[PDB]
Amino acid sequence: MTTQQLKEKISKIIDNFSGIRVVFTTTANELKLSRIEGSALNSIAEGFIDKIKEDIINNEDLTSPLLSNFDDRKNALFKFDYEQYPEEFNKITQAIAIPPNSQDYYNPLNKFTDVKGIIILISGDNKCLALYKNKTNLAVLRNSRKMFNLDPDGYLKQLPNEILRLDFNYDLFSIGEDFYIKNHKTLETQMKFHQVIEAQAVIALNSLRDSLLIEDISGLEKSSREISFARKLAKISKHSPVLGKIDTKTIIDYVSQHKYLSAILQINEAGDKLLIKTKTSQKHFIKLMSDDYLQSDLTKIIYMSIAKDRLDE
Amino acid sequence: MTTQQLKEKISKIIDNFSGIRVVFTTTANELKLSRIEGSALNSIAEGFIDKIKEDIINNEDLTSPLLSNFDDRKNALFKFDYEQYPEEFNKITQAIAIPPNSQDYYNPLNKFTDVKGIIILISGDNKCLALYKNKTNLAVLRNSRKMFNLDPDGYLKQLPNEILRLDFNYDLFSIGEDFYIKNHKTLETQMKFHQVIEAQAVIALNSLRDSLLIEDISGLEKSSREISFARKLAKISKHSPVLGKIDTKTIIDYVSQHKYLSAILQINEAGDKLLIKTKTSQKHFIKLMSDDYLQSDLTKIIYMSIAKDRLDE
Repeated sequence: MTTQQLKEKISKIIDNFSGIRVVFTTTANELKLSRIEGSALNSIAEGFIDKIKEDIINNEDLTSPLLSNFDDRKNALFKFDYEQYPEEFNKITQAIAIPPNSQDYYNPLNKFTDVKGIIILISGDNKCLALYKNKTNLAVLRNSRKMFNLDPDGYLKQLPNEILRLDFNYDLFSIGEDFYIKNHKTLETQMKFHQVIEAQAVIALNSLRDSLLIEDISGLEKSSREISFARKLAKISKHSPVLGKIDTKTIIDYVSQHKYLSAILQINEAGDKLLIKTKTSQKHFIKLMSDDYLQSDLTKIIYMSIAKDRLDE
Repeated sequence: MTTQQLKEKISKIIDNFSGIRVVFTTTANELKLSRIEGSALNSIAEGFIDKIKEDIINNEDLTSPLLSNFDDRKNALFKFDYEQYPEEFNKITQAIAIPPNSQDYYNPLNKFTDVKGIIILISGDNKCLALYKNKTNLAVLRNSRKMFNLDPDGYLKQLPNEILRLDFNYDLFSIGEDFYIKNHKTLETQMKFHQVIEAQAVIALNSLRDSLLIEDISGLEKSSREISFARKLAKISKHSPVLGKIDTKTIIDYVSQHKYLSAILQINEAGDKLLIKTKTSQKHFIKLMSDDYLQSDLTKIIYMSIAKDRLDE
C-alpha cells in the first residue's frame, strides 16, 4: 500500500472529518475513556488535523519505507512490517472500537500518574485513524509563583506538575490494520521493541561470524549492546543486498580495489577476512553491507548515503 | 570544524559543568534575565544535559553537515554557513555575555506573552554553550477542572494558558562563534530565514535559465513559492555537482541512457533542451542536479539518495 495511497486515505479521513474522541491507556493495560472539555476538544482536533496535514497531506517529501529498513530520514513514516505487535499495538486496536455507549471512563483522582499513553481517535469517511502519544515527564513547565499577598520579584516554579500534556505530536498511528511509526525511540523504548531488534541483530551477528568476513567480531559484539548498532544489524539481516548474495572473495576484492573503501576499511594482514573492530570502522562496514557506498554515473563522485531507495520497484 | 571536534567540545562543557543561567529574549530584542527557582533550575540543567548527550555525545550516528547543504537526515545538527545572521543570532551572541551582576531582569507581570524565545546558557570548561527555544504553534496542555465543594461532575481543561513551557527541546544552539541548527522550521519561520532561501532559489532559477538546459521554467517558478522547493533550489545553487558544468548535451545523453530517468525526463524534439513541467518531473530533475541518482559498483542497482555525504573529505 503505497505512500500516495496513504495520502489519499488520510485526506479521505481528514476532508470528511466526522468526530474525535480520546482514549487514555493506563499502566494496567485497560483503555479508560477521557473527559476532555468541548472547547479544548475542538482546539485539539484543529491542531492535530493541521499537524497531520503538515506531516502527511502537504508533505511532498513524505516517504513510507519499512521499519525494518531503518534509515535516517526526517519527515518519514515507517511501515510496521514486523510480526510482533507490542501490547500497546493491541491496545490501540481495541481503542479503535470502544462502543460509544460505554461508561468505562477514566477517574481523574488518579492524578495522571496512571496515564501511560494517550490515544487520539480521529475518524473520517467511516474509518478511524488512531494516534498514540506517551505520558512524558511533564516537560517541567514552570509558572511564576506570586505567593506574596495574592510579586514583581517572584520566581518561576512548576506548581501542579501533574497536568496532562499532549504537545500535538503523534509518536505513531494506525489506519485500518496498518501501523506507522514517526518517533522510533518511543517504539523501541516505551513499547519495548528493542528485544526484537536485538534478536534480529544477533541473527545478523551469527550470519557475519558464519560468513567469515571479519577477523575479530568482539568489536561488533561489543557495539551490538547499543541499539543504534542493533537497528543497523537488523537492517542488514533482513535487507542486505550484499550479505548472502555476493560471494566473500568479491567483497574482499571490492574493498581492496575501491580506493576510498580500502582507506576507510582496513584490509586483513592476510586477505580472506577483514579486520573491523573500532566504532567508526564498524559503522563503515555496516554501511558497506548496506550498499551505501555508491558512485555517480554522471559526475563519477563517490558518496555516503544516509537514506536511499531502490527505483526499479 | 569536524563532528568529532564538536563531540569533544560538548563533552568538555558537559563533564566540566560549571553552571546554568537562563535568559529570556523578548519581542523588543532585549535580553531580560529570568528568575527560575533553584530546584527547577536544577531540573532544567539535568534535562537539558540529558538531551544534549542523547543528541550529540551518545548519538553515534550524529552528522554535522552545512545548512546550505540541506538534506533529510535525523540526528543531524546543521552548521550555519551563511553570511546573514538573523536577529536572534546576535541576541544569543549577546546572551552569552550578560555580566552576572546584571539586574536587567524580566518582570513577570508580562504574563509570558512578551516571551519570544528562551535562551539556556549551559557553561562548562570555561566555555558557554547557548541553547534557543521558541513557542511552537502546535503546543497545548490540559488540567482537570472539577470542584463542586472543594459527585462525578467535572472535565479536563487547560485553564492558565500563560504558563511557560520550555519543552526539553532546543531548536538551535551556539558554541563559541559557531552556530548549529536542529529545528530548521524554527529558523525558516520564526527567524524568517525563508527570504534568504527564496533569494537563493531565484538565483538558482536564473542560473538554470543561463545554462540553457531547460525549455520552460514556468513550472519551476510556480513550485518556487513553496519553501520545500526553495531549499532544494538553494542546495543546487550553492552545491550542485551538475549545474555549473557546461555540458548540456552530455546530461541529455545521460538522461537518454538512464533507464528510469528517460521515462520521466523527456527530451525536446531538437534534443538540446529538457521538458520539465510536471511536479514529478521537476522533483526528479531536482534530484538529478543533486547527483542523487547513484549506481552501485557492486550490486549494479540504481538508487535514490535522500541524504548523502561527499566522501573526499
